[PDB]
Amino acid sequence: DIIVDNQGSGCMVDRPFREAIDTFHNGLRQRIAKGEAEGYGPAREMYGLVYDCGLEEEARKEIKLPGYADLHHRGVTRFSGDYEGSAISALKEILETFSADKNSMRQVVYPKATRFGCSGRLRRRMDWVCVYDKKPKDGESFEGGKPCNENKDCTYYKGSTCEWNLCYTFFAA
Ligand SMILES: [Mn+2]
Repeated sequence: DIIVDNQGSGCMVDRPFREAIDTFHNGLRQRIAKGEAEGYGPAREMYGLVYDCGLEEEARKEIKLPGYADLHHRGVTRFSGDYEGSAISALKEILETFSADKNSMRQVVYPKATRFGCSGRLRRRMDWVCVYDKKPKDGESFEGGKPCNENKDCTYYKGSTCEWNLCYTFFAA
């Protein structure tokens, strides 16, 4: 499992933060695909989230002007936290707390989301938002299919490569 990156330098957030949030996201999703994340239910077809610098740039607009991402029909998650130590360990913790927010986790874990980007700002407090390309609906079921081993096991989107039992597409347009 490693970060899969799409496009350029709307990626302003430093590697270790970016990789911490990405590994948290795709780490969970991978366990849920394998049906082995406690509390999340039966194995299923899961797309990995491609880290998208464009979507990180939208996340940054979203912090600057709340409501922005919804205008573009995006999923959004938010996580914050006061802290005092290293900004990097604070974030590690904030995510753990964030993982106990059942509403937020619905977006994090949505099998038909295929890309995301997050941005954060320091005020000592940190605020992060993530933008996702597909937002689940309330009551929408997440179960279905099976965890990919070969590319053919990916049904949701057309041009998908299976890797680490996660399906990846770069064209879910
Ligand atoms: Mn392969």
